[PDB]
Amino acid sequence: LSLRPYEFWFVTGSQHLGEEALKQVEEHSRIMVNEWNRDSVFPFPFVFKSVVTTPEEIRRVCLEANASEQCAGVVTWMHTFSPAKMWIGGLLELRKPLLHLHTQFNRDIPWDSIDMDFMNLNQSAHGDREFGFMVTRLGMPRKVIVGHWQDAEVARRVRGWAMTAVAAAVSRGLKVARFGDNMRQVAVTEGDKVEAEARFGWSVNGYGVGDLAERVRAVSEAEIDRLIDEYQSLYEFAPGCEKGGPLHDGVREQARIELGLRSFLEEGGFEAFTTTFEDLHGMKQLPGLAVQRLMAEGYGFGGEGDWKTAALVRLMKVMADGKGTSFMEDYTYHFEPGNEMILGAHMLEVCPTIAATRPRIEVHPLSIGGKEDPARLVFDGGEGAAVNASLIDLGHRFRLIVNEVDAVKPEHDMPKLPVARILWKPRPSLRDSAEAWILAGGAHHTCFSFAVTTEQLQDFAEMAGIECVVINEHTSVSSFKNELKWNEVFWRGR
Amino acid sequence: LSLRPYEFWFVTGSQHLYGEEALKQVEEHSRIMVNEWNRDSVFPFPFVFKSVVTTPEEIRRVCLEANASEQCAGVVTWMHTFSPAKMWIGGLLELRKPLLHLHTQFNRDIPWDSIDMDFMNLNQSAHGDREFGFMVTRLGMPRKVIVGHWQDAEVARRVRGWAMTAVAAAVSRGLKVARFGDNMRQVAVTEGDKVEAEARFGWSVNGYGVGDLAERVRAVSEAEIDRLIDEYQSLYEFAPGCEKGGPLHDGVREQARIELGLRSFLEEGGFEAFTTTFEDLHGMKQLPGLAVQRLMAEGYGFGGEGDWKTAALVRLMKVMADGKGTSFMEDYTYHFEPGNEMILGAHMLEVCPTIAATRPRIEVHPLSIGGKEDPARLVFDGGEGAAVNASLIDLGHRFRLIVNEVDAVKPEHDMPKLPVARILWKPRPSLRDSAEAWILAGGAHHTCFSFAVTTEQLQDFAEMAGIECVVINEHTSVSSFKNELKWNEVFWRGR
Amino acid sequence: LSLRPYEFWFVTGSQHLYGEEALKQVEEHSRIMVNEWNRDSVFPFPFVFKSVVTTPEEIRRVCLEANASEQCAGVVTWMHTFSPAKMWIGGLLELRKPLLHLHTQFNRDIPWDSIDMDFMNLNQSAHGDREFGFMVTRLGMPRKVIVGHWQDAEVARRVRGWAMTAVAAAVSRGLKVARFGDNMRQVAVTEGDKVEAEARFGWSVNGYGVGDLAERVRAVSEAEIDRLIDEYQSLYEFAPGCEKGGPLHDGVREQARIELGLRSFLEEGGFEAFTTTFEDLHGMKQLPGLAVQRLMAEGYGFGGEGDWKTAALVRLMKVMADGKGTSFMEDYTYHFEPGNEMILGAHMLEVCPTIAATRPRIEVHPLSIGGKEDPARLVFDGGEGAAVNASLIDLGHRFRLIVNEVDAVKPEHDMPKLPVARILWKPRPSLRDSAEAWILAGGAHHTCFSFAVTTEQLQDFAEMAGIECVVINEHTSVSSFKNELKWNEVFWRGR
Ligand SMILES: [Mn+2]
Ligand SMILES: [Mn+2]
Ligand SMILES: [Mn+2]
Ligand SMILES: [Mn+2]
Repeated sequence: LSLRPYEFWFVTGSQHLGEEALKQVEEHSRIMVNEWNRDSVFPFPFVFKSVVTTPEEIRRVCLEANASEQCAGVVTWMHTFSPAKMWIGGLLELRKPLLHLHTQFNRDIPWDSIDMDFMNLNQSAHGDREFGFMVTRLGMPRKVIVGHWQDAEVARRVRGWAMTAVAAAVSRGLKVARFGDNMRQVAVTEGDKVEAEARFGWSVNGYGVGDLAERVRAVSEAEIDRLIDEYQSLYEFAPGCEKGGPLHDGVREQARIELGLRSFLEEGGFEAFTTTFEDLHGMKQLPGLAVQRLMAEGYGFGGEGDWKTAALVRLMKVMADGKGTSFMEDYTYHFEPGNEMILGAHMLEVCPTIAATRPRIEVHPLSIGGKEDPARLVFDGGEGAAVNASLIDLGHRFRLIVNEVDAVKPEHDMPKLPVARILWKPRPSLRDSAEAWILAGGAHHTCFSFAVTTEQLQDFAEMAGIECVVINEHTSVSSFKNELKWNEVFWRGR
Repeated sequence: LSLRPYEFWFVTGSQHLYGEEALKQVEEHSRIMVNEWNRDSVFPFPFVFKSVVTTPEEIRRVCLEANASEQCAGVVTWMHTFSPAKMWIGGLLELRKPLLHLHTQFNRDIPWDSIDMDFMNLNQSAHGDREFGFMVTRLGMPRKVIVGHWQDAEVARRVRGWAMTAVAAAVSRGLKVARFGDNMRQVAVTEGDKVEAEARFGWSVNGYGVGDLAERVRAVSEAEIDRLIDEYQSLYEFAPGCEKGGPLHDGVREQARIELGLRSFLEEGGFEAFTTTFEDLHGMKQLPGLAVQRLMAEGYGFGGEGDWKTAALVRLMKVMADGKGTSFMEDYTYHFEPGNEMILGAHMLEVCPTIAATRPRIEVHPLSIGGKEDPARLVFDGGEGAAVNASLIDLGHRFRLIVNEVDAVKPEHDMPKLPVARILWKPRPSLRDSAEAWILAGGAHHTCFSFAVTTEQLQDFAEMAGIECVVINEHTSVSSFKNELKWNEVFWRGR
Repeated sequence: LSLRPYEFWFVTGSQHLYGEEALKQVEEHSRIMVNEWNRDSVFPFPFVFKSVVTTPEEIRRVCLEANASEQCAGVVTWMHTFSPAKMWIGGLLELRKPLLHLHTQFNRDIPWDSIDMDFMNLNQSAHGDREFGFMVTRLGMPRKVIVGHWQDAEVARRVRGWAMTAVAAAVSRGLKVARFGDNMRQVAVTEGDKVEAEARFGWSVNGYGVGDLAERVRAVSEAEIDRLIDEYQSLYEFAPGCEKGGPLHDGVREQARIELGLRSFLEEGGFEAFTTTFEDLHGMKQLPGLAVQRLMAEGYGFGGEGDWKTAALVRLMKVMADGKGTSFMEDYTYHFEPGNEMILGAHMLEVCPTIAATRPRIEVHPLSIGGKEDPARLVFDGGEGAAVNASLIDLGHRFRLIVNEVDAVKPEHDMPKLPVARILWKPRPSLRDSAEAWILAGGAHHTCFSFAVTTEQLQDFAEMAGIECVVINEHTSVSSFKNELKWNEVFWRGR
């Protein structure tokens, strides 16, 4: 699932206090931007925009940055002193993520060269502080990275942020197609699409399942054959799911459902969607392998109408570069002292991008939805550092909840388990993470990711103006409880 | 649509200072009072007297009982004597039922002749009801306060007004709403938080696939269509081509189908309101039209394009109105004729016949919207008189109830080309100002219009549900209204 | 001082999506769990299985029953399966009983061989509980959350600790406090708002003149004194002068007289806590002393000088402590010996013998304070080990519970000229920092000292009551703590 050619504008501040210094500032910036496009750490193209010098110049490049659908964020560096009142109109206008790069062109103080002319020119030490003030003063969410522009860690911090900014750009235009209403009587998948569209840009809208049913009925048995070809190209088949076997019908249906979905979603420029098993009129099966393959392509998905998680999965997939990110649900607990684990799955819908094992197409009965035995990819999830993120609506506001977890390889086979699954050990413990999660009103539905950092989901939440609360090795429940209370008083009316 | 046999618990507060005999005389007064009110037997909901409360345990048990009692629509509290109000804290903190504080007195007049420390000791409501007043205000509880002698008629009118609001509230707490399809796509004001709504009003709002209604209408007996088309004929004129064997009696048949499949679903689930969306009618011959208007008539809430907020409100307001003169309504177009400025309200089809001046007429007309077969609908002219046009919207953090007082006017000219039931109103204070105030209140295009709900009832409901009620009437000026929106915003946030 | 036969309601949530037999599996899992938890007299409060709740009406019924039940001290909810939480909103909104969300699972371990969707459909708590977790948070209602397998020992300890908090909470709800006299004049911290206290904690705090007490103390017969003296002899050492036919014994007997009058008065009114004031002892021979220590040992709350908050807090903490290691206490003087900094805790007379390490000794000594006759009191050395020192103060707009974690220490040195029961502790983290943190928090000089009540139980009680709980322990930094106070203040305002 293709991105738009997303670029970050490097904006360098000065004022007027000569043209010769202004051109030294300019080449410094261009050099920095040119060597960033050639450092393999920096994930999207940086564009030198201007040395900005005047209010009208600051405001123009900020207006330009809003209108530029390809501008994902703006990186500001005050090379010289840049009297920050000049910046007010621009910053008031800026609505693209902001990195304040607090840097210096030169790394070391030239101890014998150090003169008033050098100092007059390389002023960021204070020029970035005066800008710091102005951005803090207007209450604006921004990223602040301090270091020499060549620094390896600066590089790593800047790209982590850049992935987040790209996730936010996709967020601004993000169209979510829901095929059915929320699973009846369910609270946490409910919330305010208007707030969500105001807060995150998400477009979330209902299509009757009729409208998907209609477009699955319109797929050629020919085009199903092309896709089965490419299923044989990718996936193991369970005895009876390969060509001719008694269950391959089921696989064909999911290939049908898959291609009807891709058609609907590609037509409407949707990057995420939800289904609801409670409403499967005109569908042979609850979508499963179809969804699993669409998530792998880079599509957000949420079960039982869960547009928040659907959107969250697309965004985190954008943050992760497509890798090791799935829709996820906490299905059961392994409480063994010393080996406490959560088994994470869904009815069918786990993205193969988290798979440790080569995915296998299987067909098994699924009571839930009263439809035909769904085909689905079955795998063991990978191992290592991951985040389990839920975005809930508290009514007045959204709260992003991120749990740091360690996914573990199953030691034991689960041969009667018909769904792809992942085992994780939540930090700081099952007992404590689950408790902090529940107190935070974390959903059952999460986006799980091996490739999104805590810092990225925090930066995303900063960009969107929502609370993000993190459960990890350092979380204690008493301290967490208090952080919820204090965040609440900060975040109400914001 | 039957109400539960809702009742109203009279609770009379006293202490022990005065004795057991005073407490019997207090019980007697209270029973005479409840008994007179019930004899005047026209009012649909009885007052059930609940023995005199004198202890925190007594106060607390009745308030727990009242909470459990599905019949209990509200509690009417009266301090006959000083009933020291700290006693009431346990009860008041338990009470989740609409409270009326009836600030009354058994005798009307100071019996100047005989008035002695015995009478002053027994007829203490003057201070008793104030002591209780402080306590209810201190706990930040919403209550109605009706002051006057219990036999006063304005007391009767205010209490009955409130009781109808209390019963509407009670319907609200259990209110189940079926949604056939999602909101009309890209629409804002019909969108909202169903969890906030359930928490705040008790409405259960859950979506059923349109297929779930289509399956139910496919099952509707070609025969039972026939038995209903018989009821149609009995009630409603048929437009030429729509009656008996005419080339559009199918349209009417297909609405009787939908009417019976809708009612099957809604009766099965105990649903007292529903929503349809023209954007999702897979398995339907027509957008429910005649079907929906009939269902509104017998008391169902309805909202179009998945508008559950208005569906619930149409339901609540229909219950407040005693089933009468209450409809789902949309502002469709304006008459801007200076001195004759009016709003024409309709919907594509779904206008309740309970607001009809002219006997409704089954007609079938094309409807582009939805790309389905020519829907049958009842067409009629709305009544006239004082009415309320009420929107309930989701500001994101809380709900706002917006009531515009309007005057529905008998139409001067015919709208013979207009295939939908319709109504004209002049909104107070003016079209210019109401519509401006309405827009600044962010009022929906979807409303419940009612000839029978008072402003005071919708305020009373808002107070009961702890939501802002903004009212646009003859006294509204936009400068003030704006300020009141700003000051209300600061009071209502996180409540 | 007997408790109601309090019980905890285990409520299991499911629905219908897996069938009526999957519901029987759930019901049988929960019955096992409840039976297993009741099995031994492990605990004075049983768990009661409440049939699985699967509908809004079921969930509302059990929460309404829970509230109405005087025996039900708390509800323990567990989502065995997905139990869509909109169903729970109506229920949760009614529940004014301590909620513990037990996030558990019937099986400890994933049965790796057999785990199939029959199993993943039934043991879904991993998500069931989170969906419920969201609803409870969303309603912002206070709850304990305990994760862990139901047979896990840590789970049992926590559930037992919370259970004791909830019973204390239940006692708080009907807690009746008698004040014999008003606040000590000009004292601030013992002052507060009895109305806010009733609303937030459930305490009925009311003033008797001491005449009421003296009167009842006078009506005590010389024979009831004689029988209680005989009980004193069996329990306590009499100091030389204090035994029958000693010159001081009359002082003891007058304490015996006060103990009997007080007990009569307190039992008559169902009072479980009381206050005296040395400033108002008209009709009394002595400041109540031995009598008060005795009444505290029986489980009564006491606060001196009209301190009803502490009195109530002492009753609550005694219930939490299961009547053990819990007294009214005051900070009397400081040992500032560097390396050996400790607080000497006492009161004029009123220290509960339940914190006694040594056999309490009836002593008669002069007491200037109140200008009455040489009161008899139990004198003893407080126990040693981990303890909490709790002040509940009124900040004006809300209560604040302050808990200092201390280490009671055996006195190295005799204090043979100190006529009062006393205890030493080392306040955590240091005398320097605890006293500073305590002063910044406005901690009272009057505390409930307890060997048995844990920081988490009081924190749990605070959660329950919706008041700030501030804890000073080994982890406390005075800089961090002043910020926690500012931030707490902002949250707790208007709540
Ligand atoms: Mn799910
Ligand atoms: Mn909301
Ligand atoms: Mn409409
Ligand atoms: Mn004292």
